[PDB]
Amino acid sequence: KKYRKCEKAGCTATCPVCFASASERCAKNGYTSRWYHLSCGEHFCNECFDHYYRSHKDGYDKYTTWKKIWTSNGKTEPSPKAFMADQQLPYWVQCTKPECRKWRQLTKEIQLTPQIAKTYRCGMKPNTAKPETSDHCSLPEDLRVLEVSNHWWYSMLILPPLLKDSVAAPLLSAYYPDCVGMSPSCTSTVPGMNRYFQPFYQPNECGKALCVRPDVMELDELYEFPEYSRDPTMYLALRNLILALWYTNCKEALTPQKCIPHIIVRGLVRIRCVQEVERILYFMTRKGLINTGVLSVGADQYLLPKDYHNKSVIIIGAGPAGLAAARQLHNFGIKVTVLEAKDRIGGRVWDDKSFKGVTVGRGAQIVNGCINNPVALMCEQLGISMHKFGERCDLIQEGGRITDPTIDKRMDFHFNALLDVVSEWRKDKTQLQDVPLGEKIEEIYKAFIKESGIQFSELEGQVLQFHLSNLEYACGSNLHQVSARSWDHNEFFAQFAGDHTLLTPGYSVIIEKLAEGLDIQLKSPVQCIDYSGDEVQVTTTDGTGYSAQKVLVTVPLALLQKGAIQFNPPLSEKKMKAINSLGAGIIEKIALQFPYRFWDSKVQGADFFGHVPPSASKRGLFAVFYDMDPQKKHSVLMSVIAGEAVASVRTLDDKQVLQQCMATLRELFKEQEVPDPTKYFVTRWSTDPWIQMAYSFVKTGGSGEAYDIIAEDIQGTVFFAGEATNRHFPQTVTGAYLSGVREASKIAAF
Ligand SMILES: Cc1cc2nc3c(=O)[nH]c(=O)nc-3n(C[C@H](O)[C@H](O)[C@H](O)COP(=O)(O)OP(=O)(O)OC[C@H]3O[C@@H](n4cnc5c(N)ncnc54)[C@H](O)[C@@H]3O)c2cc1C
Ligand SMILES: [K+]
Ligand SMILES: [Zn+2]
Ligand SMILES: [Zn+2]
Ligand SMILES: [Zn+2]
Repeated sequence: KKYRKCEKAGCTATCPVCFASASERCAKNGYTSRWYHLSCGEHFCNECFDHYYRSHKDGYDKYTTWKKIWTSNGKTEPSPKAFMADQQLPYWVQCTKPECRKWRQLTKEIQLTPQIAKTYRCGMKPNTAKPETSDHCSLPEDLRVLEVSNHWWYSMLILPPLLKDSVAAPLLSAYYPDCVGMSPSCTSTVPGMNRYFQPFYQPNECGKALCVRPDVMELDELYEFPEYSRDPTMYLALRNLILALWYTNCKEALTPQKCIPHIIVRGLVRIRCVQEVERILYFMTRKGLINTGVLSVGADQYLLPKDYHNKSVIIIGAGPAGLAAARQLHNFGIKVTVLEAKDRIGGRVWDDKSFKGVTVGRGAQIVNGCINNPVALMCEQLGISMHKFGERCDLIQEGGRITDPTIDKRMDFHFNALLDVVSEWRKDKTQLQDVPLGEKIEEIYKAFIKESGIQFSELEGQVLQFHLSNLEYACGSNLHQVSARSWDHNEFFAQFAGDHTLLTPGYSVIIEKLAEGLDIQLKSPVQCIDYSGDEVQVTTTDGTGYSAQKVLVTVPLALLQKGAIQFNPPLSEKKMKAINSLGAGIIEKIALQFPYRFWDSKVQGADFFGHVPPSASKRGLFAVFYDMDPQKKHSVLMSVIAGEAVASVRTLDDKQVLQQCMATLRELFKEQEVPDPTKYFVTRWSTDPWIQMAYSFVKTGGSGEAYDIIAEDIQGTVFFAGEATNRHFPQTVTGAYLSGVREASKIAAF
């Protein structure tokens, strides 16, 4: 007949009141025949089914329009409840006066906007003006506000919230808005964003590194937010909003105050959204998914809430991983000091700046696959432009002849065919049955020649050696030390999509910015790490002590292998096994300046040219030459020494290497004259005491798991980062960077 209590058992509202006033005969406080429940604080009367029935007035027309729009654009059931929550419920804003921040209800006729939300204060009516007395900020908040903070409140919310006008929507066209936390009432009848930022997978998309499914929660997120196990849509909307905001301005720290005006949804529920967005924000900051890169955070205010646990970290080694970890922890507000052995930062990033017109890396200078790459993000932050490698790369023979591209492509096809047979071969072989990749390739080759009856020319044979020498460059070893089973172990995980680029200005630009304003001690080689006390005791070569609650080790694989730091307690037999299972690959580089760009008429502006080895024994000797000025004005070539070639250049001094390179170029350019170079460097990484390598690879008998094992923290106090520590992205500045962010994440939690 008529009731004064809600329809739902155990509902906490003693006196339901109708939030709509659609009906001529709306039961304001009194008895409807049925009180429909939206949430604990939100109810409407059976008369305000002015909307539902065909016979009833300025309801049915509005409702039916919404209903058609709802049905086609989204996949949620249309109902009067859904209508009320999408179309009718009042909005709630917080006061923007910083000292106040109180939640207030708006009168039904108001549509919330980011303009309103940025500027609202306790008092003001349908017009923006600050009131006069600032006394409205003293009034207590409507009692329903406090309830929304309890977890039982979300239990009693009959429909999940759907966000309006999410900055994330342009990026999410392929999805049903409601599947992704946004309102099917899409009125939006993205440019400017960096082409390299593609945060979201398009539906049913295969592995592309660092993409998030916008419609599914990852297990990491579930552990932290167990309440979204059944219905993740509220969580997903907020994370997606966060990602979209961060990538639309990655130059500034993303804060809750920045996020809130972009959260538009009617009802008391907006209060749970604004509370959750802050919790999600801190989670994603700690994980390094947001508020990261070369982001400098100012004096007083840091990226995570003040904790008072007095936690401190010593970080060993100031390369990319050390610096990534150091920067993150610092930004968090954790005390960090960095001990570095060398008289400079950067480790395997080292950029020569003395060549007029260019920066040439002694170490890293390329970015393989920019899409979602943090290196791309940091470039955007620093406003620097990378150069994308063109496809053209002619293979010049000794004598001057240019190898027809059809040979090139064919021998590459054959080389790959060989590698495919290896991946079939390995299918069932255990670790203990592994075989050098070099051995296996030859075997398969020798068989392939024997079965087919194919005869290759001398030149084809030589080009096949060129392609083999690239694999060796990639590994940093002659293939005879590389595992057939797990050489490309990491290619099972999603890899970095998009452009391969020359980081023209240098990785040093990113490195120096990461370091800026941190406590870095140079000329401080660590000799001993003692973690048996309440504090970690870190002792330097010349005897200086440093102490901290936690320590992070980022020293190169070559140096864990040699055990140059003494750990007490020792590292576990398991860990040593892992460490010794990986190889410390090596390449060297040479740079040459010339008085003019002698190669221009022959090379015609391509980023690089290749050098066909005259035999198997000369395989990695200046295999490739690089034009270090994509603007084609300055005169600097760069070349690499890989594989067996490294070993042969070991008895030669810098001048003798230079003479060998010159002789090599003059063969490649026989038909013409090549000038003497005027400035050069030859790189000696393998003998650089505190580095002794270029990048890790997996040796015969080894497993991609060794990276995971090296990364495992010890008693939650000794942590490991570094290139040889990142199973997904093994060799790169990128993987190094990400490993340092990974360990900071671990540390910041406890
Ligand atoms: C010639 C060359 C070319 C390369 N090409 C590329 C490329 O094009 N693109 C790419 O992404 N990567 C490239 N790499 C690999 C990349 O440089 C590294 O993988 C990356 O720098 C990872 O380094 P890291 O973070 O482990 O720290 P690192 O750079 O390896 O070094 C960490 C620091 O540890 C310090 N240290 C060691 N022992 C101690 C100790 N006991 N106490 C204190 N400090 C210590 C070292 O001095 C060093 O400063 C190249 C490397 C080389 C050498
Ligand atoms: K009516
Ligand atoms: Zn009513
Ligand atoms: Zn109720
Ligand atoms: Zn106020």
